[PDB]
Order: sequence, then C-alpha cells, then structure tokens
Amino acid sequence: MEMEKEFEQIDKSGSWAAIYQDIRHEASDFPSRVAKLPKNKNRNRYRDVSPFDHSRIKLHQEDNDYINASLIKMEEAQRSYILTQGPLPNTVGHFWEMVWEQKSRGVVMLNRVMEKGSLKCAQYWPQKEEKEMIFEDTNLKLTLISEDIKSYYTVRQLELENLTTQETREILHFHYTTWPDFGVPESPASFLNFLFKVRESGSLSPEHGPVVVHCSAGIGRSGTFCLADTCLLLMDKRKDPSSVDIKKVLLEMRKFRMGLIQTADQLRFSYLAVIEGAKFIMG
Ligand SMILES: Cc1nc(-c2ccc(C(=O)O)s2)cs1
Repeated sequence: MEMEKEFEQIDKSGSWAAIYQDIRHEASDFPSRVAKLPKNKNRNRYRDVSPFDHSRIKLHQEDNDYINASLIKMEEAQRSYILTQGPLPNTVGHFWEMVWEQKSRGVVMLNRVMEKGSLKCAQYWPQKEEKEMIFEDTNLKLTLISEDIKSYYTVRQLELENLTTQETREILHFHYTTWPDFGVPESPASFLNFLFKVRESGSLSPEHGPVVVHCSAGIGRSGTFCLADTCLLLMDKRKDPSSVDIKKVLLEMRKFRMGLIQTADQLRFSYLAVIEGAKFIMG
C-alpha cells in the first residue's frame, strides 16, 4: 500500500505539520464578498470560515439569500457535498429551508451540542416525538419520528413539512457522538463504521440531493468525512487505485470551501482513515 509507505515515512520523520503547512500554502483563495457584508453579519458563526462566493448555496428567498454553506462537487468521484457551519439560534430556520430546497436526504453531525463547556451549535432538532418544531420565518415543521441510539452514534428519522404546500419528506440525521474533546480518535474503525452506515441509508447517492454536513470552525471534522469518502470512492473507480493522492484530492476540495481539515492531527488521521478501509475493502 503506497499511501502507507509515504504514511510511514512521514511518521518516522515527524513531518505532519510540515506537510500540513505546505497544503495550506498552496490552498485556494477565492473571494467571499457576500459573507462579509453588513446585513449578513448576524448570520455567521464567528470565528468561523467563509463560504467562497462561487460555491455558496443560495437560499430561495427574495431578500436575504445568505447562508453559511458551500457545495463541494467532485467530478471524478461523482459526489457532491454541502458543508456548513453549525447553526446558530438566529439561523435554524435557514438551515432547514436549505435542506428542503436542495432535496437532501441526510444530515450528518460530527459534534456534540455542547463541547468544552460551550455551545457549539443551537439545538436544531426536536428532542421528543410529542413536541415538534415550527420555523415561522421559513414556514416549516420538523417532527422527531424515531431515534436509534448506539455506542458511538445515533441515528434519527425526521419528518420535515413545507407548510406552504403540504409536502413532507423524510430526512435522516446521523450523528457521530464520540469525537473526543481533545485530538483525534485512536483508531478510525468507528469512524469508518459510521461512514458506511451513512452510505447504506442512501443519503450520498445520486438519486438524492447532496448530503448536508456540519463543520464548525474550532472543530471542523467534516472535512475529514468528505475526504475520506471521496478517496475511497475513487479507489473503487480507477484502474490504478494506488494513484489516489489524498493531498491532491484535498486541495481539490479546497477550491470549494476554505480550510477543510483543520490540523496536522487531522490530516494524519485522514490518512489513517483511508488506509484502513482500503485494507478492509481488500478483505
Ligand atoms: C481494490 C482496492 N484496492 C485498493 C488499493 C489497492 C492497493 C493500493 C496500494 O497498493 O496502494 S490501494 C483499495 S480498494
């Protein structure tokens, strides 16, 4: 496994940060005029990244189409993903209008609501069956239908209504619940267990809209979920599977959203995720 020799090289030489900065240095910088404007400044989780203007998801409202989210389109792999900030209290309604307008089936959440003592997002889904949520500003109802609580994650069925017209759709919320406060998980096994369960739902498949995933600054794990999925997929696609170069794939994703993969631990972990996984894919 070549990636693996290069991986092991790197390990022995203590080069993560140095490879990491290199990618940072060659990354893509694109304008983000929209995020940065006065009116839409209440709409951004702070500290947070900015959606480039060429890639941003447009809301279908005629007065502020703004949301902190991006479309990542991977031509080779035939995968698209929407990456976004954990919603704020003032943007919960926005988040669900995006999910509706974009025909998504799944939402993936890679963090806890509260971490390291602070709120990392607003509690954006109903906690109980009997108590649904109404977002008057975007005219939408959200009802919890079922909950499946497992050892590392939890999966939920949701029913979202478009109150203007009466349509309803099922949305599945996949939540990874055991990403440690500090660092990265030792083994990627649960992480890969989790990615295939999402795959299995149909939420990443071309017959649905793009999967919405949330990455919130100081903690932007989602980059890894996408990076990992795209490489594995390409390994199943090409003739020469050893030609998949995660660095290159990463930079490619970076043309669409700034700063995906937040650290050298996270890059290392990304290699790990893939190597295993590939290995499991061999049997
Ligand atoms: C059939 C599959 N092959 C791979 C890989 C095979 C070999 C690799 C390598 O040696 O680098 S990656 C992943 S899934």
